[PDB]
Amino acid sequence: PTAIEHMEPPFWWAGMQHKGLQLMVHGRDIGRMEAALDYPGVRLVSTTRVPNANYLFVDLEIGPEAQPGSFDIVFKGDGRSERYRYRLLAREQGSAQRQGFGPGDAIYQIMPDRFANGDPSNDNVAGMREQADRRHGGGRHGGDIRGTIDHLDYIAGLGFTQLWPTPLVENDAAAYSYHGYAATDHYRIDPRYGSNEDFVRLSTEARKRGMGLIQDVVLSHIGKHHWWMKDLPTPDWINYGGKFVPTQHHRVAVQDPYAAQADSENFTKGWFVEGMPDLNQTNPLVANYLIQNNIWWIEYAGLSGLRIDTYGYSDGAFLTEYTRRLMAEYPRLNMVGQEWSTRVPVVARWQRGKANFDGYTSHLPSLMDFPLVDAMRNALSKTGEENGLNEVYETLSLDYLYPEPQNLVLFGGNHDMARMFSAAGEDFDRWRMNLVFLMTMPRIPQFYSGDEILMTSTVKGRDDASYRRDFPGGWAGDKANAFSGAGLTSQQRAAQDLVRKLANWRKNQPVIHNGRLMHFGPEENTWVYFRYNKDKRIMVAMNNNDKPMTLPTARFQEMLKGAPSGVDFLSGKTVGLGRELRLAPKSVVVIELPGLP
Amino acid sequence: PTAIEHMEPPFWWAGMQHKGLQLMVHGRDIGRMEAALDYPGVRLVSTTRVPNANYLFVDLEIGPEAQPGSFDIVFKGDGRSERYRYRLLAREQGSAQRQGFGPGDAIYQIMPDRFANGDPSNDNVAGMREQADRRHGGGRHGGDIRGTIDHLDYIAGLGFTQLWPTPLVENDAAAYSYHGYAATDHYRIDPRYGSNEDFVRLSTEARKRGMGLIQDVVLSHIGKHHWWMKDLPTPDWINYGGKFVPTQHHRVAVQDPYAAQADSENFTKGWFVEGMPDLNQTNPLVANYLIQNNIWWIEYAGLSGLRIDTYGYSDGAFLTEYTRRLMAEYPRLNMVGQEWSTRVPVVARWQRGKANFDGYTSHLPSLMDFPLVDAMRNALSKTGEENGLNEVYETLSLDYLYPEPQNLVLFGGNHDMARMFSAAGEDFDRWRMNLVFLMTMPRIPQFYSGDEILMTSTVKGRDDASYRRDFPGGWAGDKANAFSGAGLTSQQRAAQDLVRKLANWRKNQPVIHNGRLMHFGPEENTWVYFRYNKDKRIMVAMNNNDKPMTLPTARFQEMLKGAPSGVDFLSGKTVGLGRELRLAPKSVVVIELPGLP
Ligand SMILES: [Ca+2]
Ligand SMILES: [Ca+2]
Ligand SMILES: [Ca+2]
Ligand SMILES: [Ca+2]
Repeated sequence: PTAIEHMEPPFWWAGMQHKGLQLMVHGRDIGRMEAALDYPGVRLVSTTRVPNANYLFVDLEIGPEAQPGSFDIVFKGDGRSERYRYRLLAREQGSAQRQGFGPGDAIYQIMPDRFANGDPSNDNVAGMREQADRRHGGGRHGGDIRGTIDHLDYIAGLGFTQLWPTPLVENDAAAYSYHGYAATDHYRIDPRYGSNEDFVRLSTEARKRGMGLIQDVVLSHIGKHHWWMKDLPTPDWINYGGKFVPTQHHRVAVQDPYAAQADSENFTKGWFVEGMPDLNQTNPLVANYLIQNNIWWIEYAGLSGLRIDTYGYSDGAFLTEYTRRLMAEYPRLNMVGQEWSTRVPVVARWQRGKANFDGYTSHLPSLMDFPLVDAMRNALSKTGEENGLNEVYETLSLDYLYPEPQNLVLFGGNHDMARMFSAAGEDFDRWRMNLVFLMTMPRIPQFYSGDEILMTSTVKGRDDASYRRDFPGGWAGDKANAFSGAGLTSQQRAAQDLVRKLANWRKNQPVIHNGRLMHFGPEENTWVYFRYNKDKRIMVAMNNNDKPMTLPTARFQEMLKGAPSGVDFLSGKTVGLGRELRLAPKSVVVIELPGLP
Repeated sequence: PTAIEHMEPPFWWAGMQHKGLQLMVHGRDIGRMEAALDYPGVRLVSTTRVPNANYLFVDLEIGPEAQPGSFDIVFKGDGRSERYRYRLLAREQGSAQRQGFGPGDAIYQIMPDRFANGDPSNDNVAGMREQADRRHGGGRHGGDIRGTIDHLDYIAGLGFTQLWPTPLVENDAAAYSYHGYAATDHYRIDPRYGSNEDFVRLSTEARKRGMGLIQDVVLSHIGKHHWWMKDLPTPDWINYGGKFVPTQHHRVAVQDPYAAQADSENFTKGWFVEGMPDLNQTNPLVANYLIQNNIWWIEYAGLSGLRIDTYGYSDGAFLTEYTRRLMAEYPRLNMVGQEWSTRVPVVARWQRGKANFDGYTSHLPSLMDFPLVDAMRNALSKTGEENGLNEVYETLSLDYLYPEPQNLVLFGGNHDMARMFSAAGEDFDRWRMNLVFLMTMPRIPQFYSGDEILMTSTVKGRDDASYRRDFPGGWAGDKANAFSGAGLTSQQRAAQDLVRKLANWRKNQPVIHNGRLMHFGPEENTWVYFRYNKDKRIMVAMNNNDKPMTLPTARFQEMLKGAPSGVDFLSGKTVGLGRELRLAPKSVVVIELPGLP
């Protein structure tokens, strides 16, 4: 390592909400040196050095009077002298008040590596450990930022207003580096995807197309080949030193009156696998670093928000301060925490403004609605079940447990679970119900790339590789091409047509975004619900039986209010609502009606 | 009908908390008459008459100065005169402050008709519609109060301190009258069971044995052959006049932000079946009647509490006032509402002191813990599941949702679900885990009669008849006799021995009653939890695998705190707790340890 190998964060901005900034400087005996600076607006508060001489922490106070510009930080000591030019940048017009992703938005999820290979010459990069292999389910397939940029029109054309790629941060692992969740450098886009400047261009080109960028961020852990592991800043930088202490995933322990400390500590401090070292956020140096890094990425790349991986696995108090600091900087931003639980109360604990039994406060605006996805997936897979949708209905009834239930992210699927189409039992009619549900519910809708052309996977066992297959048309010489429509089967085309039809339609429905919901108890696996304000009503009625069903419309008259008939958006045909509602086998109708008197 | 066919309630008491009393008088043109009385302490507030001339409602105010004694109520009008002697009774010493059933208690549930036939001569009673048939699963088998009294020693000897029989109120139906849930006379014990005086004697003889009496009460509905149905007091006395409007059981509609009025009304006003007319508690006359009737039974029979059938199906506001009035009269009483939901939030809504989103208040101290029973039953039935107990653990973690979670009633089973032993897959070792769980959890334990000798039933479909088979030894000439132990198989005896061993032991464990609980996340379908105060610790460890398991005791050291070994209460053998815990295949240990420093 040189005298300054790492300066983190590499640059900052003038006029941030939180005036403070702790620089993590890394370099040969840099911690044996005094620091000084001469710049108007900036004051050097203090320096903190640790037993490891190769690190120095420098505390700056950047006042409101401080102007955009650069200055040298001079390090004296050890009979040596060092200069480092530190840059304070000017913020973009309306940076702090930026519009986060909301109920109006629709999210398209991609795995950058598995989406599109716009540049084959960055499939392998000299120095990087893992060699690219498209034939291996866990290998690097070659997808990159160039590829994603090339087809932003496909995404915007589908009707989506947000792009959430899985992490693009450097994952210099020997094995399974494609997934992005084992960071080895927090401030560098993996060169296999492109440069840092390429990531900014992704955000700006998407912005032109009328799309925001949502970064997948990991706070809880890193990769075993992170440059920290060969030169640990502090002995307590990662949890459980050198001996492998795996977590046993007891998530309720942080919100359980009967919880043992052993379970609680095991959950927040335990490693996922031997290759993912768990960060210690109770160390204030680690906490500050993570907060600053994520803010850095938002400001630098013009992100509309974040998805926070493995949310609850980070220190609860850290998460409190983390979500506070980030929402202090961007008060209208949105961040969606991944809390993998099909239980509503377990998820609800983490949302902004939730009154908890233990007095836990949070500023996390959004969470992944795993309960509602799981209930609907169960309802469609369960053949013999007489009234499977009851599970969806009852789960929705629990929304009072969330402080903001209509701000949660609902999804057709993701990279971590069975393909949407396969989860429906490879049934187009059921898949349609799932799609309509997703697009009409009082939630932020998220869609996984490939589900629009009915991609398949295994439904049981662990087979993460099968959920993450290459997007047809992403690679040069692809048989099937989902971008142009070449090589697709009639069913795949119709599925793509429908996703496009429905999502673009959803963009022009403020009644789906901000309006109210009235649902009815499912009866004989049939379900009827309404989106409504004074401007519009949307009746969604679905029949989850392979026999035709007729529902008396007298039951729904507090919503119908005399309306004689309504035009289905899907089929186009007018459906009779006067006396009885005739529903076709395994069918769904989206009926639009005038505003309620 | 005579000039006064019914005077309800038939008598009252001096010195009640609520001073008011509305008499429902029934008789030939009784409603065409003025009422008057001359008694010191009692004032006639007003009379209310309805379009049906055969009924009069008389409002009395019984002041604190009023003495025990009788007086004539004189009815003038129609050119007629009538006398009725009304009795005000003296209350028992400490009647209002009576001790309800609590965590210390243990409940034995019987179906009076299916328990013991102490008197064959009341199997049929002249006048009553349904003839007794012991051979028919839905027939009257002949069980009675005499039979229950005869074997109160068996029940107290088992270790139980409470007796909850299903309703004994007159059910004069043509079909399925044995179950008791279709009342035809609210103020009369069904003559097939005995007289009203016989029911009091049941309570007093049990009290001598150190047992309380818990009455199963139905508030929501009656039987189609209730004497009301042939002479309805008001047109709105029952819901939905003459046309059959069945309920579709959408219980969440009374606690759902997205609920339609149609679902909410359907739940509270819909009939169960064509033969069970739904009472309208929004009629103040019905509300008053039900409240007074249940209070009457408590005071009259010296009940330690109630189990409220089909709880949520009654009007929410009525239930508020109902639970208020009853708890005003008996502040230390306990009442356990049946809210059939495996979901914690749905059940929790009804408990006393629960802060609800809609501002719903309740005074119901207890509810049936269907979530925790269902989670544990799932955990034992699920063979292939790697870690099935996780469901029990996670459900327990949700107790913060209840205002008083440790006051809920947990049960091995009941008359409405598959036999406890059959639910365990006819596995004695699993049944044992279920039993220990029931007896050691921070709950009020309830046990279903027959489960102590491993009675069997079908596990799927509807077969209520199979859950309610005759108790062996209850009838003269029974092959098997569970009271004396004659004809029982080795397994049945050992099961009975264990229930007796454990329940009597539970009586002397205040640490199980009032103490704290610390559980640990189940790992590989093994589970470890602790009951603890400063006096005692109870380690319960169970292994739900047919292979032996070893658990490092270092994990549980915040509870163990150095303890080198402990004596299992079940086997008697000392189990090593120093380094590792050796658990036998499908085994459970109950280890008692000194108080925590
Ligand atoms: Ca590439
Ligand atoms: Ca962690
Ligand atoms: Ca009898
Ligand atoms: Ca009712």
